[PDB]
Amino acid sequence: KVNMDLRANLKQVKKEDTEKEKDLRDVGDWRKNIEEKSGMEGRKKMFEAGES
Repeated sequence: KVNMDLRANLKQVKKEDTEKEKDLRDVGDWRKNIEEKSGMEGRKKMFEAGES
């Protein structure tokens, strides 16, 4: 099923951060990770009140 092999090959984790993420069809776990990480983690890192 090369067709798919190619599809998945490309069609995958696609995000540019900054409130712009694209979860492929796989999502499931891939997403769960990013899905969660992204956003929340973005705010944390964006915050981290405290230098060095």
